[PDB]
Parts: sequence; C-alpha cells; structure tokens
Amino acid sequence: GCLGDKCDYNNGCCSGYVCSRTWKWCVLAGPW
Repeated sequence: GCLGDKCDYNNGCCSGYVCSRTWKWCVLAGPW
C-alpha cells in the first residue's frame, strides 16, 4: 500500500503511516 514512500518532515504519509528515522519512510504506526 503506502509502506515504502520516503519522507523527512512534511512528506505526507498515508493515514496510519508515520515517518521513521531508520530508513526515512512511511511505516505502520505501532503503539507498543
């Protein structure tokens, strides 16, 4: 789906995806 899109600060990932600092991309938000 949207997993794989690169981001930095205001890229705009899909709803539920966040910008990780490891590979700088939209990842699924995992609340613990």
